Amino acid sequence: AGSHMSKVKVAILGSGNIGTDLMMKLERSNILQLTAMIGIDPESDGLRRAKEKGYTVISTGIKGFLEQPELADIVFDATSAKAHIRHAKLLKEAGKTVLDLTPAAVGALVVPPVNLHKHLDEWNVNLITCGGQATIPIVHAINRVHPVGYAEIVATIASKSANIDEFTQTTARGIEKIGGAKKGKAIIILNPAEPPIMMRNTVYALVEEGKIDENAIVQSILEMVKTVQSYVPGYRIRTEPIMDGNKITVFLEVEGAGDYLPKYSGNLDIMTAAAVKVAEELAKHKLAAQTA
Repeated sequence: AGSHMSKVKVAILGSGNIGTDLMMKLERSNILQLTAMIGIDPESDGLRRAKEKGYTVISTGIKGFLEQPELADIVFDATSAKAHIRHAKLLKEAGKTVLDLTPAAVGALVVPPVNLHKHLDEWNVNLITCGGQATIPIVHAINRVHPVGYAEIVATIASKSANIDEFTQTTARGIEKIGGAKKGKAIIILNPAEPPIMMRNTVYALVEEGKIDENAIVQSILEMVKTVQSYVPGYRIRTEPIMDGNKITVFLEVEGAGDYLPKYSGNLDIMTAAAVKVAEELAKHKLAAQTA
């Protein structure tokens, strides 16, 4: 105790691997204060972990949290898309802000260095997909220098991390709407190689008409890579951006932080890292607005 900088209280709905990984990351936040983990099974292994770490645990689900709504202003939903529909309805009615880490995609799709600044007041934000969080920054880095007519991303993840079809479509539509590409295509590839590989992504972009300012595009991409690295330290470009005519190719690799998820699960880790980053920017916005 004493005097302190203001923080926003947050709670994690879900007690599985994603929820536990979020909890590890939230401990390092200086603007978010994690207070509680919410599950449905009092014997949950993730609730035990959270109890041990000093947090409030709730094993009576969303209703149990809504009985103690002062625990949190921002809730991370790390359960499932089917469960998120009711969670979203009830959390919005209780005036809480929610970060959806599921594919339910009820709220606004956000990538923090691209379009978060237009969504600081949303009730519900969704983090799209791992491939989206990894590559939409790059598509945008290019599109804001020179309009992109077509972008294809190829996400290769370790096998140990209609699923494929639905995720490629949401990624591809995210590449268009948030990345800015007129047409987008997404490929997800699962690689069984042992030891497990770090997640890799390839971004192909075809830019539209006009003279190409190569230095400007490359500096925009390198700047984006640094910006993402600030909340995903293992996010890196593998070689320089390749130019051939109006075609630009960027090679990425995404090593996970290894907080609770393994380092080779960078596709899952980027989701919790991007969620924490989004919640921090929402938190700073909320703190600046209050009593007003």
